[PDB]
Formats: sequence, structure tokens, C-alpha cells
Amino acid sequence: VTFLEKISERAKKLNKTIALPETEDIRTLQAAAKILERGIADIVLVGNEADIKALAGDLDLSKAKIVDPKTYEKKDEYINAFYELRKHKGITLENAAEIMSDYVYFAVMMAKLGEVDGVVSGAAHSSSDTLRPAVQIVKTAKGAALASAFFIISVPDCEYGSDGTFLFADSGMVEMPSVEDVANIAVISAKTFELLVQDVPKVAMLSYSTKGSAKSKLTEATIASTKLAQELAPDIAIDGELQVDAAIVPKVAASKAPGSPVAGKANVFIFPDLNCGNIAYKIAQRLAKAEAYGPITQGLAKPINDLSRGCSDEDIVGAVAITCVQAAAQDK
Amino acid sequence: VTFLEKISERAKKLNKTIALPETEDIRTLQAAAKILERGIADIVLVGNEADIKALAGDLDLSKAKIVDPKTYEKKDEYINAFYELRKHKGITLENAAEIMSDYVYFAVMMAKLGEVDGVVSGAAHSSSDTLRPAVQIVKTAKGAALASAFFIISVPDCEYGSDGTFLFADSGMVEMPSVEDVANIAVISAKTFELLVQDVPKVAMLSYSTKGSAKSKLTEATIASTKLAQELAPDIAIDGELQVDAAIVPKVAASKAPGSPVAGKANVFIFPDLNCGNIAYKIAQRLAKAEAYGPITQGLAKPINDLSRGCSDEDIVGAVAITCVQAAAQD
Repeated sequence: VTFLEKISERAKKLNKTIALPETEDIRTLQAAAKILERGIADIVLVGNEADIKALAGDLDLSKAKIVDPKTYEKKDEYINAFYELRKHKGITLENAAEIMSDYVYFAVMMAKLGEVDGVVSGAAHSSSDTLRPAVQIVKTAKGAALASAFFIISVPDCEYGSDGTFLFADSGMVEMPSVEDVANIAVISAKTFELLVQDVPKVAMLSYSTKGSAKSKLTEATIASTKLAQELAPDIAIDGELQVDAAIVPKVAASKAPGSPVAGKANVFIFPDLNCGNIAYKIAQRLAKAEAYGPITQGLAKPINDLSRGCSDEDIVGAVAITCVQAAAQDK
Repeated sequence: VTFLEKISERAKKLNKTIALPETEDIRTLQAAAKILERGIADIVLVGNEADIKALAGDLDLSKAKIVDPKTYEKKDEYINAFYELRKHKGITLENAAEIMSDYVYFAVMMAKLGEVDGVVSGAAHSSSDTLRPAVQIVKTAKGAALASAFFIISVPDCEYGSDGTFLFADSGMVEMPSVEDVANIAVISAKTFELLVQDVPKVAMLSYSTKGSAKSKLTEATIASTKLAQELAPDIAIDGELQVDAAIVPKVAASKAPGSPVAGKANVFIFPDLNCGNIAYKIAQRLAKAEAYGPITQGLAKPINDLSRGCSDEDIVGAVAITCVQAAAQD
């Protein structure tokens, strides 16, 4: 019944391998044990194997694979690769070697080169410390997408959305997205929504204006983002410049935005910027009592996810499941 | 308890008269009926009386007073008055006559000359068409640095705010407020929250950042508005650059904004602009199932309030109540 339960189950039927670089935190090892036992994924622990066996104790980690960044066969391939990416930003080959000794950095490079389908981390690292290797190493830029954070949001007795479930448009990362940024966030978000919720995405480019009902510089940005996004992905339902009520309430839709592909039915909210996106998600979580999952990152070439530093070991398990399912989209 | 009952209560003990010009829209007449029956206020309906009787039907509006702008005794006084105001902006006396035939314009001129203590409109008109007569006829108050609009919002099973009740920082008018504008809106909103909710205002300058957790052009704007507002009104509890969770949730307030006059207890949300504001309000209303009254303006010489075009007749009732209460301040 619960969103997280659909994901974990889906994850088992899939056969993805996720890397866990924080092997000097118990929660990581506790979560791995439960993951391997429950069949959720195959696991690569990045760290010292002697040191892991000594921290693990009673935990059954026999099914996992241990990769030590300072002895692994492909070490030189991984340093060269990071050197190539970072070469023109003041990184020398010897710097790369040093930077590529960090477990997180090494794990992200494993997803980049195919040994692993995604990475989960952040129990024992700042958000920006997690984001940095992701952005530097796994970065994608082939088309209509941009790295961003989103939330899945499940409102309790809710008739709107996909059975009360929505995705929110960068409620946790890109602070001041440009017009293009917003367009691109809208497209990638439709794909994420489709993959994670398994329902037809209906994207609403939010505003205080519904359809020329008001006009300003903020209103023009939203409209311009809508039109660009419609060009970028004409096969997705995207309607633009919509207030929340016109976006999700059929009766409102009927007066303010009659005959729209999205108005009245919206299940994806795209925000003008992080002020709105963060404020909207908090209001939904706290005043609407919604369950919120995030921040989950999207827009990367491989799924790398960040965790709350106060996460529980069950929090890590869930995160692995979601990552595995995002790995389903990015197939081959 | 419903905010409607409470604001409907104080409004009863006051004895104010509100004009309702949108008489060709059922919701107005349905609301008028409930108002007059519940004893909330005296009402003037501005329109054609024959037309209203026909549209009203079974609704009891006998207690109300109907004023037709095209037959009213003082019609000429009202035309002359608007002509004086608008005289030097290219309006002829004949133009005045035509403009002053509009129901809303006339209702606004009624509050200006004393026949009425306030107006409520906007169920059947754009926000900017509701504001225009206010701005031209009543104009801005003397103290007030600017007019702005807001929403009282009451969330159902809510432990946060003032028994689930909040005031939202221009979720219905000023589209792109400057740093000074945001500061001034914070201050005036504090006094409005105090008047209408009857509780200590705890003003939160909203953001995606909590207390230096992030840094950007948007973040500095919020902090600068915070600091200005603290200078404009040092006796008010205003803390700045807070995420919604740190603003209202004691446990998050404890970690992200320790020892703050506001964090954990906020009951007034001030937004960076109308995008956040309007989006925030609709989300509270439709996802949190909150009751939502407004946008209510502040800073005019007389209470002229707006409505959501998708309001219920009961929303109009609540708006008339608040209008009445605002009119008690302004003697």
C-alpha cells in the first residue's frame, strides 16, 4: 500500500547493484545486512575489508562484495578517468590519485564505469560533500535534463494527484534556476514521476497566475519555461502558468483553464525557484501531514543519492531501493 | 474551533455596515443572507433591486438595503467626488458619470463618504479591477508605507500556529515586493495578525534556508528584509531566513535556529514574493484542507477587501466579518 513498499518490492524483482562507501559507520553495515537478506539489491561495500569485518561483528555481510580503493585491480583506470574529467580544472594526475582514494569518490566512479548501478551515501558526510563527487563524475548533459532534487509527496485523505501522491520540482537543490533550467527540470521530473509512481505524469508549471490572469516578469518566466518544455518534450502533458488550485482541482480547472492537458489532473508540481519549492514541500509535509521522501536527486547519468546525517539504518535501506528503481530507467 | 465563528463573533458585537457590489453573482446574495441572519453586519447591496429580487429567490435579504447607482439620491454627489479625485488625470465630468455607474466603484465611494464602513468584492472581478477603485478613491493610509494583501489560514488538526491559524504575507496583491516592501509587509502583517487573531504575532521571514544553511541572492534578500523589519519594529518578534519547518516545529527550531524569538512558534508567514505566497496559500487550502479568508488588504484608509474568484458564499461571510473588525481599528 505505501509508496516506499511498492518501491522496495519492485527493487527485488529488479537486479541492481548499489555501492555503499560509508563503511566506517555501523548503520551502513546494518542496512547492507538487511538489504542482502531481504533481496533488495546486490551490494558493493567500499572500504578496508579487515576493518569492515571488525566493525560488522555478528552481521551477515558474506553476500556483499568488498572493494578497497587502495588495492582494487582497476585503481589506475579510475584515477586516469577522474584526471580526464577534472584535468582542466587544476587537477594534476597526482591530485587525482589522492582524491580518488576517498571511498565516496571511488564509489561514484564505479557507477560511472559500470561496476555498479548507483550509489547511496551521506549518513556520515555533509550534503555538499556527497553532491560534489556526483556532480563532478557522473554528470549528464546529453539533452533535456539538469541535476536537481525532488520529493515524492503523499497527502493523506487526498483526492487530487495520483491518489494523493505528487512529485515536487526542485524543492531541495537548484536555488535560482533559469528559464531553461526550469524547462529542463520539468521534463526530467515527468520521467522520474513516471518511473517512480508508475502513472501518467501531468506536469504543472506553477505560478500565482493561472492563464494570463496576471502579468509580470515572474509570470513571463513561467510561461517561457512552459513553452520551452513543450518544445523539448511534446509527448508529455505540460501546461503552464497555473495556480495550485487550477492545477489540481477539476472544478477550478473548468473555469480558469478549460480544456487543458494538465489543469485539474496535475500530479507534478514545478516551482519557479527553491524558495517556493522548499516552502511548498514543508507546508505539505507539516500542515497537510504529507509523507515526504527526499531529497532524492535526479538529472544525473547514474543514480547517486544523499541521505540525512540523522538517518536510521531503515532510512538507508529505503534509499537503496529508490536508487535501484531509478537505475531501471537508466537501462543500458 | 472555526476561525469563521470567532471572527463572526467579535464582528457581531461591533455594529458595522459593509457594502457588497457583486449582486449579479449568487454567492454574494447567499452570503448576504447568512450575514444578516447570523447578525454579523448590516449590509448594503449595490445593484438593480428588481434584478436582485429575481436572482435572490428564496433567500431572505429583507433586512438589507439596496442602492442602485443609477437612481440613488446622492448619485450626483458621488459623481462630483470622483471627478475631483480623478480630475487631473484626464477624467471629464461625463467620464466620471460613466465610471461611477459601476457597482464596485460606487460601493467604494460609499465607504469613502461614510454611508458604509467597508466593501468586500472580487468573487466576479479580477484582483486588479477590485484594487483600482480602492487605490483611486480611498487611497493609501497615512502611516502605511504601502498597501498589501494577506490570507488568514486555519489548518484543521493542527498543533502549529495559533491553534492552527496563520496569516500569510501577501499571497494576493504585491507581485514583486522589494526588500523594503517585504520588511514593511512583515510589520503591518504583525499588527493585522494581532488585531484579527488576538494572539501574539510571531513573524517568520520564509526561505529555503534556515540560518545561513545556504547562501544566495535570494537568501540575502530575505535576511536584509529581516534586519530592516527588526529596525522598523523592534518590539515585535520577527526572525529571519527560516524554512517552514524551523518556523513552526519546535524540535527543528531547536537544532537549526536555537534561541530564537520566533522559530518553533511562528504564526505569521512572510513570503519573498507572490509566486511563493500564492502557491503556499493554495497548498494550505487544498492539500492541508485549510480554511482561507482573503486576500485581505491592509494599508488603505478604509477596508476594501478582495476575494478569490473561486470562493464559497461562506468565504464571503468570513471576509465581511474581518472587514468589520478592521473597521473597528480605523475610527
